[PDB]
Amino acid sequence: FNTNDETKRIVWTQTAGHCELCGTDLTFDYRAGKPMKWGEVAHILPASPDTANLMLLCPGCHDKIDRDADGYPENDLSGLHQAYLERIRLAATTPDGGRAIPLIVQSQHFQTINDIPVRDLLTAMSAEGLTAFDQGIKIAFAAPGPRGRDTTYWQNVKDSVQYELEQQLKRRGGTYGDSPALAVVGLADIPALMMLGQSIGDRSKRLIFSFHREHLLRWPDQSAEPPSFLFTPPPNGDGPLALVLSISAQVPVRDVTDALPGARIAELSIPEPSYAMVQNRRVIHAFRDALQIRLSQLEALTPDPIHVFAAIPAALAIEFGALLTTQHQHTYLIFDRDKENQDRFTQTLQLGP
Amino acid sequence: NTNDETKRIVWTQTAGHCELCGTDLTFDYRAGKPMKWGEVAHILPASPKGPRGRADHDAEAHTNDTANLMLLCPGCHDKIDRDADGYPENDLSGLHQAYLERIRLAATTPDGGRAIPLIVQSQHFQTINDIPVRDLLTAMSAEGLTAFDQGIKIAFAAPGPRGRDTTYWQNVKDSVQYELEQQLKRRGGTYGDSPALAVVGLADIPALMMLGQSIGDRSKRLIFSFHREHLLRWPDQSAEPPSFLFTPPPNGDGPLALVLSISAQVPVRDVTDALPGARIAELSIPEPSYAMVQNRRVIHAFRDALQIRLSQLEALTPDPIHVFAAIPAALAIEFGALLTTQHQHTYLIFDRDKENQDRFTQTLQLGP
Amino acid sequence: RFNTNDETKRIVWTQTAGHCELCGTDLTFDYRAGKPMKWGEVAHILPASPDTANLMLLCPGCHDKIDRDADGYPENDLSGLHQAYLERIRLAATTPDGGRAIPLIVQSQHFQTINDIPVRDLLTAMSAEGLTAFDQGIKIAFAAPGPRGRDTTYWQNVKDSVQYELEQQLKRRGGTYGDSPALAVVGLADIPALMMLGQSIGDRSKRLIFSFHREHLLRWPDQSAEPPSFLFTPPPNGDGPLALVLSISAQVPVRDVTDALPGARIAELSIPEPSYAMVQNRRVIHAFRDALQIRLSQLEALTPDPIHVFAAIPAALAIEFGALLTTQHQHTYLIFDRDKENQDRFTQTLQLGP
Amino acid sequence: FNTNDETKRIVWTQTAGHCELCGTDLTFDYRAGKPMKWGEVAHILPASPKGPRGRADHDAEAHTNDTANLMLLCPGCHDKIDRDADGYPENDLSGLHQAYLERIRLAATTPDGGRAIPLIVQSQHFQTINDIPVRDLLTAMSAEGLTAFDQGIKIAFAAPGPRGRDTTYWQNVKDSVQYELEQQLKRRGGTYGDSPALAVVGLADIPALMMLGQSIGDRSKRLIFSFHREHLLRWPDQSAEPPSFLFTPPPNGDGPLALVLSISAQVPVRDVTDALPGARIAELSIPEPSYAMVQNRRVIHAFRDALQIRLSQLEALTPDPIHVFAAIPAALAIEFGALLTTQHQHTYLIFDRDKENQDRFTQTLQLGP
Ligand SMILES: Nc1ncnc2c1ncn2[C@@H]1O[C@@H]2COP(=O)(O)O[C@@H]3[C@H](O)[C@@H](COP(=O)(O)O[C@H]2[C@H]1O)O[C@H]3n1cnc2c(N)ncnc21
Ligand SMILES: Nc1ncnc2c1ncn2[C@@H]1O[C@@H]2COP(=O)(O)O[C@@H]3[C@H](O)[C@@H](COP(=O)(O)O[C@H]2[C@H]1O)O[C@H]3n1cnc2c(N)ncnc21
Ligand SMILES: Nc1ncnc2c1ncn2[C@@H]1O[C@@H]2COP(=O)(O)O[C@@H]3[C@H](O)[C@@H](COP(=O)(O)O[C@H]2[C@H]1O)O[C@H]3n1cnc2c(N)ncnc21
Ligand SMILES: Nc1ncnc2c1ncn2[C@@H]1O[C@@H]2COP(=O)(O)O[C@@H]3[C@H](O)[C@@H](COP(=O)(O)O[C@H]2[C@H]1O)O[C@H]3n1cnc2c(N)ncnc21
Ligand SMILES: [Mg+2]
Ligand SMILES: [Mg+2]
Ligand SMILES: [Mg+2]
Ligand SMILES: [Mg+2]
Ligand SMILES: [Zn+2]
Ligand SMILES: [Zn+2]
Ligand SMILES: [Zn+2]
Ligand SMILES: [Zn+2]
Repeated sequence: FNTNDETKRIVWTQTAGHCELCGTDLTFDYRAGKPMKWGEVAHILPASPDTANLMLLCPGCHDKIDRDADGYPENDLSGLHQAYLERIRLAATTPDGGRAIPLIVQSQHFQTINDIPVRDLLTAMSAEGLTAFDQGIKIAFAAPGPRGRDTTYWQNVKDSVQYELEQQLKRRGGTYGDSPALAVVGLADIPALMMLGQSIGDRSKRLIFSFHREHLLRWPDQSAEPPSFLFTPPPNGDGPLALVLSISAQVPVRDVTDALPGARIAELSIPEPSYAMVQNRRVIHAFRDALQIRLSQLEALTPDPIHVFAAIPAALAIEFGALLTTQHQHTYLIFDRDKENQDRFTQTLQLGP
Repeated sequence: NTNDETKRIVWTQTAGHCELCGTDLTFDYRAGKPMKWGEVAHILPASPKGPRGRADHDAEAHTNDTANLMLLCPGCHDKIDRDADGYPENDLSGLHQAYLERIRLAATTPDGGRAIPLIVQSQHFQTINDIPVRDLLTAMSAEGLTAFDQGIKIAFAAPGPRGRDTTYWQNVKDSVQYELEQQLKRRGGTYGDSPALAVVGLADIPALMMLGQSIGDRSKRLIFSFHREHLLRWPDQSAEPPSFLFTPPPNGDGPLALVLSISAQVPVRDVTDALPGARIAELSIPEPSYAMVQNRRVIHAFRDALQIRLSQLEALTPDPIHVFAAIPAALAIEFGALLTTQHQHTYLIFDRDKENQDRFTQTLQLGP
Repeated sequence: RFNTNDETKRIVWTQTAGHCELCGTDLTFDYRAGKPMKWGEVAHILPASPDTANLMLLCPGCHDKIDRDADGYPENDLSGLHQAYLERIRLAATTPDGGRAIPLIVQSQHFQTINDIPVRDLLTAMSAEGLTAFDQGIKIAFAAPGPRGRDTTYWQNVKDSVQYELEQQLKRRGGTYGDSPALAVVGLADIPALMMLGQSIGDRSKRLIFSFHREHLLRWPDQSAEPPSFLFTPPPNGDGPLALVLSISAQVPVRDVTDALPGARIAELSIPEPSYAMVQNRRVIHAFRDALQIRLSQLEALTPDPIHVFAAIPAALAIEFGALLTTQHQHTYLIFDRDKENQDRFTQTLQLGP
Repeated sequence: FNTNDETKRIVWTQTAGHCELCGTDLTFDYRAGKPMKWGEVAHILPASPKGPRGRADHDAEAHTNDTANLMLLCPGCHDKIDRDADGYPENDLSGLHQAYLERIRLAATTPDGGRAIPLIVQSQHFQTINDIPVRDLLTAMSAEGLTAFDQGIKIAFAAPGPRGRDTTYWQNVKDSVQYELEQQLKRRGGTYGDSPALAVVGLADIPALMMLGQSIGDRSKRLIFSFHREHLLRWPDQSAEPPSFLFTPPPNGDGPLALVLSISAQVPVRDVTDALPGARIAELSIPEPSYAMVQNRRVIHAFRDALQIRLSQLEALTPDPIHVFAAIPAALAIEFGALLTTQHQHTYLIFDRDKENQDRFTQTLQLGP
């Protein structure tokens, strides 16, 4: 059946220029430098024996359809037609699935030495299709009190973070009323970054970003493969179980045994420990995958706490904390270098029952 | 000056939506008139004085080069041209190419019928837990599945001040056995008399097992999976499923326990601590991992491994089977779906009790 | 005096809408008087504390009273009133996004055939009121009754079908605060079916009824019009079945009521001049509900027995009638409608309540 | 026939730099983070009689700098109104234009009445959607000079399960009010301070609104708001005088004491004695019970004053609990509850309509000291 040139344009657009029965790109001639004969390379016909009910078919598939004198089909195709348009519509609207909340969490120290502006995260976000729609959240961990970073302090940190987060996640939108994605970067001490991960978890639409010394908030290399994560099991024994992460750098054994005498060391590392190893986000996912496989191995060995000494990039420390948010909880005692005690590893954070 | 033919192509290959915000540029939904209110924007400008303009660029080349032309809404167009540094050529080119490819994939995906989208999530975690609706619909579409609406999304009430107490599990049961059945009954007709069910869950393990039991009679059940790295996308369609190793239970008269060590190794100490004298049968994989649900074949291999073992274990004793599971959420659903009718023993589901220092304690009873 | 970048002047002037943050005076008076603006003379930018989001816009009078330092920075801290001032402007400027809405047209098979309502007609009327759809409008028709007629199962399926569609109202949240969108609904069907539409949507959400008007289509005939008095005659004391007659679009002949409900004790709500055209604006619908609910409370106090409804009311009022009867409290209402295959005699077609 | 730069700068100032038709912020690009003026000054009536909304009798020369003829629009809204002149007629646009400008002025001229925590509490026990928009509460607050550091707390009760409003249901209600709400107010603690004000609107089970008010009644500077079928969160009529609150006292005797509240509607006394045999009935009513009677906050305060007096009177008349049978608007249920925090410590048993028992009154929550 015949159509005007205006209807042709509408049907061609709503189908993205593919045959609805076979999927062939009917703009091929244009791609091969030739002139586009819209009327020749495609036929339009009703889906059932309004531009919404008109299909775009290639000549081949069209000739296979039984039609009556007026060009209408004999068999109903509205099912496959509406389903086709729905698939195109879902792909065409995909950018509105990038609504996102910018979150920059820094210690008061790095907020001074190395402040991360919102513009820098928004540019990295924008490049990945994540679209902020309001002011980015920028917050700094509470300056500790007289009792130090004890339980009440860390519980307040978590309440604070989860409060600001939950208020922004109310900003539902897009095609389906989904909460926005969380785009989070962290630049603080390793225990605080772990509590940031305790706060956000890993069971929502959330994308970690990484502050890189060279490339800043842009990913150094999207193509890089993640390094292999090498595991050294602990020696048999009775001493305290110590998990050593040598990722940014090699942790000296002496520093661990000094802080934790008798420690039996289990170690996760990479071939060349380096500060620049977070080449892309897959590296962070690969780290968590390897870590969790080994944490399960270690937890099957002992019901006793695991003492963590970590030289890890900031992004990895967040994912670590986020990993340990299942219902199941094993006790993890996190150690960090006390800059006021000759950089001695001292216990700073407890996670678990 | 882009010619008329190329502008049409741009409108065609983008399906008439803005490539940066996804809004529909073929229609004004406020007042209801079909209208083309989008703009064919140049990434590299015609003249070198424009935004992203550079000296080494033959402008006569890319004036009709669709790789350099984006369909944008007027607002997104104005924004990129007023902040060239914020929207560099390379970022716009990637976004431009990623957008066009998503439309190609959808146009070339063969039709696979209709299905009701069903998301089931809990609030028993100490963090947000929220499965995006778009990501389920997108996973469905990648397999040719569509729906007449965005589907059903059930969020369990959160634990009250007493943790996961009797009230809580009563709310869970009502959510799965009443609320869900109501939501599906309201779709009856629109989808027909026996519609396919595209289900994904991230909730308490015993709740997901109950969910699988209640939907296990339904044919055309397509389980999807939330994955920490890939969200609802299958991590690797070509991945080979892991082998499932079964340790049969020792002989005796103690209580029979089925331990599933898939996401992690369940410490045997925790099982006997909760069920002294337990005769432990175990299903496990060589490298227990949260990441293991690489594709639906993995899920199907899990149920095939376990269909048989449930029959063997049930043919040993008449008493209840105590379940201790560290398993991914999709396999918790699949496990419950085996209890629907294939296996009508009584199964007592233990779970980690945060009120008891992570000890295993009994929760739901799944009987016939 | 704080030195202004000339461009920071336009940022601050814009974010405050050109009023003094202390006295509320509109500082664009000279432009209103046909003269050129002196943006640096009619107002003094001043940081709120002793980025451009921390700069207030005072007038000269208020600026002096704010004892400044040499360069301008104030003495007392006005950071709270400033941020509260900006919050109030942002609330008002973003108010158009409070109009996000779902269009819903609901018709019977018959009226969809003789008097179809296209989405375009509802959308234009919504737009005039600041209600803006963001997706295709819902347009549905009540299913045709099966062999059992319109029995309880039929009507529950009507309700399920409507409330399934309304899941868009619940879920497609958006805007500045994540609110569910408004529902904009118009119905044109038999009165029993329209009452079930009202039963489905309720009256406890942001929801705006529209009315199809013979002359004015979906546009309101007269926004100024005063709602009519809803006149009420109580029923005669007695034991007969209590009948509520609504003579709004037309006078309902009492003989048709008693013919169908022998011994009917008639209570009547009407207007002085029953008219098809009486729905002149939305306030008329609200006024009808208010008067209706006052009288239903009176009638339910008179008797525990069911109330038999014989309504001659515009379609929009029938929706609101059904929406009113969605509290936890339920009294039994038996809705009667004229059956064409029985000489247009009133016949019981719907039961609401326990 | 071009608009000059001064007029455009006024248009930008008038509107606070937002699109008058969709409310998007036109002074900033939140995606990439750069301040930028990405808005347009759109003419309602065009200079040429052939343009969109063009009229032959329009003096184009005398309106190109008429700000009543100019709207600040985002680029998309401007494109749409010029391609569908029939869908966006001048009357419609002028009306929306003036409405937009007025709300700006009101905000700019409203005095600072301080800060308050927005609190919305709604149930799901109705057979319809039940949803109080956050924007409407925030706009009610702003109209009285109240702002908030964020959009506040919104609590939605779990819906009833297959057995109706049973023991599990009322336990969930108790957890929502006494635990979930309390946890969120604490967590908010810090942004607001020690003793912040609560701007509260409720639309939930009568017994749950009463529990709510009792729970929050300690807190000073509570600002009650009301959801209204016609006016939503707007007050129907600030000038309306409160109605008379008629009270009839109970008869003497040893039977259980019942307080019937006929405000929203007349509570039939036959239903009270059906549920509570031998009831001695006291009734507080208004001359014309109506769902719409909450015309302004003074109506709410007059109900509170009247009821305070009668609770004192009734509490000196029975040793057993006072049984409440209430057909009252949601805001008055909250204020009733707030009288039970400390001023009235007798035990109150709240009855409510039971849709599983054919609309009979049934006992629900017990409220006490
Ligand atoms: N033997 C050993 N040798 C070297 N380091 C060792 C160690 N034993 C322990 N460590 C500690 O392991 C962490 C590795 O350093 P990193 O940079 O890879 O990751 C850090 C970390 O995640 C967090 C807190 O920093 P810090 O407290 O210095 O902890 C350091 C370091 O002291 O912030 C990250 N971070 C700091 N500054 C950054 C910057 N400029 N850019 C990007 N990320 C930056
Ligand atoms: N000794 C032991 N060691 C480790 N775990 C042990 C254990 N003994 C029991 N367990 C339990 O095994 C489950 C493993 O986690 P999982 O992710 O593989 O599977 C979960 C599960 O299917 C369901 C409920 O979660 P939870 O109650 O935390 O159960 C946990 C844990 O408590 O949701 C899944 N789920 C959680 N978070 C998810 C996320 N972010 N993305 C995708 N799915 C996610
Ligand atoms: N002379 C008379 N004496 C006594 N009772 C008379 C009567 N004449 C009509 N009645 C009865 O009074 C009900 C109200 O009539 P109405 O038109 O004011 O409202 C109707 C109603 O709400 C619903 C179903 O229509 P119907 O079944 O005819 O109901 C009539 C009829 O039972 O649709 C509305 N509706 C119909 N057509 C419409 C249109 N074209 N435009 C807008 N709304 C239209
Ligand atoms: N004989 C009798 N006759 C009439 N009612 C009777 C009765 N015996 C008891 N009652 C009860 O008196 C309350 C009157 O209704 P109301 O609106 O005046 O007050 C309600 C109430 O405060 C709370 C819970 O509602 P509900 O449980 O339905 O209680 C109803 C009703 O069952 O929410 C308010 N509320 C409901 N819907 C609302 C809306 N749409 N807009 C604004 N507020 C709304
Ligand atoms: Mg351009
Ligand atoms: Mg334009
Ligand atoms: Mg432009
Ligand atoms: Mg214009
Ligand atoms: Zn084909
Ligand atoms: Zn756009
Ligand atoms: Zn002033
Ligand atoms: Zn706009």
